[PDB]
This record gives sequence, C-alpha cells and structure tokens, in this order.
Amino acid sequence: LIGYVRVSTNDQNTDLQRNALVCAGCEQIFEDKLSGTRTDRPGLKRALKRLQKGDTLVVWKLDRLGRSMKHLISLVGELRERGINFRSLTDSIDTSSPMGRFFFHVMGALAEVERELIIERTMAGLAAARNKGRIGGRPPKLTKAEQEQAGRLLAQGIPRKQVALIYDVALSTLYKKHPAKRAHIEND
DNA sequence: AAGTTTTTGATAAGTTT
DNA sequence: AAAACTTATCAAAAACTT
Repeated sequence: LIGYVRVSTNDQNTDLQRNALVCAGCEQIFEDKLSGTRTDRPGLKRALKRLQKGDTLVVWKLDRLGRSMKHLISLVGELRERGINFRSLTDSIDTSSPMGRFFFHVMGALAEVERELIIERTMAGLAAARNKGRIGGRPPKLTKAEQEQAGRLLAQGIPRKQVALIYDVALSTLYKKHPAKRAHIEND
C-alpha cells in the first residue's frame, strides 16, 4: 500500500518510473537521487523506517535501482522478514502472496547458483594466471637477504627490544623462531 | 569487481625468581 | 603470585582477475 520511484540520472527515464504508479493506487511517494555515491542509499533512505511493517511494500523497477552486486540479494531477503513481498508491473515478477513468494523465494535463496559457480569461473582466470606467472598476493617487503641476517644477532650479544628498530617490522611478526621469555598464549 | 595466496602487522590472550 | 613478555587469531594490504 506504499509507493516508491527510482531515478537514473536524466529526467528522461524518470517519468517512466514516476507516474508509472500514478494509478498504482498507492498511498505514499518516495522520490530520491543517485547523483552522489550509491554506496549509501543516496536518496530516500528512511522509506524502510516509516513503512507498514505489516502490509506489503511498493516499488517497481528492479532494473534501474540501487539493487546492485552480490548484496542486491543478500539483504533484499528482508521482505520475507517482515510483512511484504513485491508485485510491480514493469516486471510482473511473480510475487505478492505465496503465489510468487514461495515461487521466487527459491529464486533469491537459490539465486546462489546464478553466480555460485562464478566462484569457479573467477577462479579460472586466477588458478590459471597462477601457474608460474605471478601468484597474486601481498608483496614481501622483507627480503630473504635481510631475514637470515638476524640468524646470529641475538646469539652473540643483541637483546630483543633492540634488534628491531632500523628494520621496523611489526608488533607480532619479529619472533618466528624458538622460545624467548616465559609464559604463553597469543593475541594480535 | 567478488578473489585468492603469500607475507604481512597494531590490538587483545597469558606466566612466575 | 600482579602484568613484564611471545604468542598464535584478525583486518587491511598490494599483488591481481574473474
């Protein structure tokens, strides 16, 4: 019984989603913009607040919409959470009551596969690029010639809280050998 | 742009002469 | 034995790739 509208960037395809619900017999308007960084609902972010947690929702173009990347499915599954579903017209996407709900409930929950295998496709251009031509991981800032260097420092007269200063390693790295000073258990 | 695989690093898990 | 101290968990990372 609600109502929402999406903007792309031009006022050309705005009236397409605007008065698109002009007869949708809604009750509330929710215009917004994307001009900024669409990484934080750059428009009408409180529509989910003052919403009828009991009755259905309203929005129509899942096309031009914030709906993006892997997350577009992650949190959108909050409809089934409260008391709504969907049922626009531009895309008569089967929804509304259980007719669509439990018919497009395994379309967003099973939507895994839609890209769940891209977990392999993506690993293709990587598991291959690997082989012997560039692994693809944090580049070592410490050189092998400078690693074994301390192989005889603190073995002739060098302490601990001093061996590392010109190197400036870390606050957990350094020690990667035999014991040092009593007591155990990590944390970093 | 959703990933790895290495090789990394400031905060939180831990005693007894 | 209280917190010194060397740990083995937790992000961000610079390298890269679908």
